[PDB]
Amino acid sequence: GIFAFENEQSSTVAPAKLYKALTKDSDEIVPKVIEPIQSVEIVEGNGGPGTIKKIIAIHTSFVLHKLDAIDEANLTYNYSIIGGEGLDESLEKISYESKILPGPDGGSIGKINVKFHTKGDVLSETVRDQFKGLGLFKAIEGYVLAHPDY
Repeated sequence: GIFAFENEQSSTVAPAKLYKALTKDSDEIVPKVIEPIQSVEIVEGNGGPGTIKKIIAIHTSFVLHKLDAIDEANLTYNYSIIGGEGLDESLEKISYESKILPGPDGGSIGKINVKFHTKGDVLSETVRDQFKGLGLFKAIEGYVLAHPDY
């Protein structure tokens, strides 16, 4: 099954600035804002679509991310959680399709479409009770909010 949800968050951060933090600068920001994460390592690829990242955290553990698509001109980026810690056993992957829109007063709107790829025909209550859709956006956006000059 594929169960899709739409999440939205307004931000005061300028669109291109927010998008940069979420894409080009994510690997640097993530280990700061989520303390147990030590590093984000590119294990396959050149940073564009198709690129695989290993997120290493400390017990040492890892999570795998795949960059599925990116379109800087349209402030869109798509990535998936494809293995490792924090991926429910009922799930093949979690995919995120995000777009940063202009908002009023030079702000932004984050449009986040989260897709749960389930092994079965049901999205469990445990998964539904998830912040899986907005968590990482929220942590990065809050970092740039507080630290525009990072």
